Amino acid sequence: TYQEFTNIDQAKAWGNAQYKKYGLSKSEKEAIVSYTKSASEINGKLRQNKGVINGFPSNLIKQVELLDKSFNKMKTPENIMLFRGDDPAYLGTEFQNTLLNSNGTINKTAFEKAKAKFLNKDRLEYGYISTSLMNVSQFAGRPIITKFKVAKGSKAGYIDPISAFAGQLEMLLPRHSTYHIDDMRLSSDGKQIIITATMMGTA
Ligand SMILES: NC(=O)c1ccc[n+]([C@@H]2O[C@H](COP(=O)([O-])OP(=O)(O)OC[C@H]3O[C@@H](n4cnc5c(N)ncnc54)[C@H](O)[C@@H]3O)[C@@H](O)[C@H]2O)c1
Repeated sequence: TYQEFTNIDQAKAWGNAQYKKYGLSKSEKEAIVSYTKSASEINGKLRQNKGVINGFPSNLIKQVELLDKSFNKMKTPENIMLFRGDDPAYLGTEFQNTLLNSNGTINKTAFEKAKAKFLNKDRLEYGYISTSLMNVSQFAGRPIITKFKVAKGSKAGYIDPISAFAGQLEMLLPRHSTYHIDDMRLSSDGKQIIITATMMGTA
């Protein structure tokens, strides 16, 4: 049983309460604000180097370490369900130009390929994992929607309060996290792939 927020106002209230207790340092807050502004770049370099930051510029090394350290203070007090929208490349290079048909309709053969490749398997993510307390409108229209089941006590931080962007109810998860894809199905209208996954641990 994992808590699933169905109302933005309640999600925010719960999130705000958690944020108030983190006691993040000035440096950590600064690194988090920056991460919401450059997430794709940061996560990209992390995946590109498989988590090895030695070669990153000094400031980035500093920011990654600050982000990682921040999680010493951020844990979810309960089992919670988190959401995320992903573009085709999330499934791999081979899906970039094949997952979708000409009208936003998921190509069934591609779906089967993706299923064979990920269904009931473990997946390791090198970058940080940006998620939301709800399937927020901004990312809810992506072709791949994932529902993460995160266990009580796991590293997870509601950073929405200091994020540079609004309406994302962001719950950030640590880099080098591994999760297990439990379910993969086409949505009612055949426009999305809904993924249900169980979050594990980090490095
Ligand atoms: N995606 C969400 O639902 C979500 C939720 C809350 C906050 N945000 C935020 O929005 C921006 C984050 O964007 P992102 O989340 O889209 O960045 P990302 O680092 O997670 O993903 C960047 C792009 O690469 C793709 N991708 C993800 N993992 C991949 C992998 N393992 N291999 C290849 N491609 C991969 C994604 O689908 C996406 O199109 C930041 O401002 C952040 O705060 C996003």
